[PDB]
Amino acid sequence: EIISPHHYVYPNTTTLKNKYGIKNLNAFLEKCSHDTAKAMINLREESLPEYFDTAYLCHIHQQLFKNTFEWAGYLRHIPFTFADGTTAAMPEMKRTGWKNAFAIGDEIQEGLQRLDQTLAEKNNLQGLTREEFNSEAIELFNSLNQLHPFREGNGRTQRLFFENLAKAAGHQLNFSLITKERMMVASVAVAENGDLEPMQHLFEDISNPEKIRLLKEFMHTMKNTGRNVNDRPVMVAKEGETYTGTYRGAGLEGFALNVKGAYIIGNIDHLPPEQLKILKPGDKITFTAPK
Ligand SMILES: [Cl-]
Ligand code: NI
Ligand code: NI
Repeated sequence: EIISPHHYVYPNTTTLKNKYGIKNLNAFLEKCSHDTAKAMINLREESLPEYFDTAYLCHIHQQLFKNTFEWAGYLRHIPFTFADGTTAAMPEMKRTGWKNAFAIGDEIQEGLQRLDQTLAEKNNLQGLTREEFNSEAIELFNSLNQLHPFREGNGRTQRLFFENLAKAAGHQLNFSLITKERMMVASVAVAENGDLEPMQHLFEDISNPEKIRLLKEFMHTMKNTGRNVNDRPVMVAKEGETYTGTYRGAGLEGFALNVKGAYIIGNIDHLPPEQLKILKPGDKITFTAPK
């Protein structure tokens, strides 16, 4: 048809039409990644907006991808005509039938106008406790996660939207301290089970100052190591729960385990003083976080 999802990509490829003219997928992805890293640096320095609505969501997307996509500010249900003449739109997404689905067509607008509406009626979640803010914020995050408003680049723009929302609301949400892996698990959990717990967990680690400092310290130890932890899920141990794995060492404020490819961080004071002594890197340890 005249308006098609296939018009987003270069013919006989899967690599999105972009301002660099790069048809090769890996060449494009590197350039997109390099340029959008630069845009983040500047977006973080701009003043927080007076209103948190979809217009602001779009501004973040527009500013991140202004040098990459001609449709930088654009929601995916709106027909977009490129400089090349072809018109693109993707109201479907399409998963396999057995997977959970994203929004289709007019639902995008409905769902986005709904977010706009609740952030207006609740004054950007502004006069709230952490518990209240988080509880309301998770609902909106998940709602926006299933709307999948842009053809691409949802993750970054969504994380910045919510980090800035938190800050304006008198609270914190350091998504910087969350790997691409953890987000995915937490997202998939909501989409399939309706299980909020991994996201509740995620938001808690990222907002509770006592858990921020623990993660901050651990993420520092990854700097200049030559590694990438972004494939690996990192967490602070849930209260009450019991983890068992191999000891990756201690710091001033906290320590780290390895549990089936995942890094669980704990407060150093929650260790029995006497274990802390004779614990060399590699030791198998079981650890139950306290109340
Ligand atoms: Cl993204
Ligand atoms: Ni066509
Ligand atoms: Ni450059």
